[PDB]
Amino acid sequence: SSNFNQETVTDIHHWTDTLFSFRTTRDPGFRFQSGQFIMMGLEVNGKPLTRAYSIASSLYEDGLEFFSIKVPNGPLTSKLQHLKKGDQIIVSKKPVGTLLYDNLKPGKHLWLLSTGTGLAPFLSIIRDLEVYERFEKVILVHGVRQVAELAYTDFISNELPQDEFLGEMVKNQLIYYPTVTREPYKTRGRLTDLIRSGQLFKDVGLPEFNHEDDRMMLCGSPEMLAETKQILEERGFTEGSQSEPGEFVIEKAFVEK
Ligand SMILES: Cc1cc2nc3c(=O)[nH]c(=O)nc-3n(C[C@H](O)[C@H](O)[C@H](O)COP(=O)(O)OP(=O)(O)OC[C@H]3O[C@@H](n4cnc5c(N)ncnc54)[C@H](O)[C@@H]3O)c2cc1C
Ligand SMILES: NC(=O)c1ccc[n+]([C@@H]2O[C@H](COP(=O)([O-])OP(=O)(O)OC[C@H]3O[C@@H](n4cnc5c(N)ncnc54)[C@H](OP(=O)(O)O)[C@@H]3O)[C@@H](O)[C@H]2O)c1
Repeated sequence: SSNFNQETVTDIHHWTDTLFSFRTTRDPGFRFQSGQFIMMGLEVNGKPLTRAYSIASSLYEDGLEFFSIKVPNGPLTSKLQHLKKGDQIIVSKKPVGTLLYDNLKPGKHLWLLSTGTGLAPFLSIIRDLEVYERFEKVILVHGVRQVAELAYTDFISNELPQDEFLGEMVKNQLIYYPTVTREPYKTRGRLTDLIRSGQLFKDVGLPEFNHEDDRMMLCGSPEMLAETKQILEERGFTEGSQSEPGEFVIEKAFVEK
């Protein structure tokens, strides 16, 4: 109103029939921290129709980016799927979220554990110089059902290591670990199963989580997150907050409404 900026769509790409990304302009007033979410959506019948969305773009990029589900009868995404370049969206002005470095004690390895659209905030974090200064390795796990749901997989593997500003840090420090559950692919499984078997650690070449070295951000389905939270706490890791830095922090990629 006043609670929103209007932005224009500058590009759009559909990954699958349930996943798409788009880029927009960015109001010069807008600021956020990598990992945060805002309310995004459309003016519908002169009223805002908005939903929580992670900001997928890099923190000082002159533009915004969203990585979105398409839910066929979802009030927002049943509309938002039909976006075209030039269309208007609205974006709220007060970012929030728990996916923040300072909610974590200092460490050596940051594991970004995601399913589905829960990759979104991590697309911002892995484009933040700050993360590479704070952590010697950043391990991005992205778990999906189908190989075509590995949104950004060519960008992450092939383009991002060539970035002028981030490329050498990414070549040296980012370990990208896509995994698929329901189609043939070189890496298969749920990240829960891959942690319990030890397979994750063997494949990325790092030791099993330890209290001194390893920190985690989790973003994905409620079920993944409840199960992975139990895994980490059984291993002695504690949830961080702003008042008390811990070893992991959690954000839902969506809620079952
Ligand atoms: C902190 C937070 C951040 C979020 N960030 C994102 C984001 O970056 N991208 C995004 O696409 N959504 C994200 N969501 C989900 C988003 O808020 C909306 O639910 C989504 O835009 C769909 O809106 P809708 O009105 O079409 O359907 P809704 O009525 O909101 O959702 C209906 C149902 O669709 C399913 N659902 C909704 N969102 C998702 C999803 N992302 N993945 C899988 N299933 C889903 C659930 O079954 C849900 O009950 C986030 C939610 C939270 C709480
Ligand atoms: N938390 C929930 O309530 C939840 C969870 C998943 C799906 N869904 C339903 O399915 C739709 C799509 O969900 P989605 O975007 O999460 O996509 P999805 O394609 O259902 O799942 C994404 C990836 O997460 C894995 N996964 C599922 N449960 C997990 C767990 N407990 N721990 C670790 N990984 C797990 C999946 O493995 P598998 O192939 O083995 O399932 C898959 O590889 C939702 O909109 C909703 O209707 C709900």
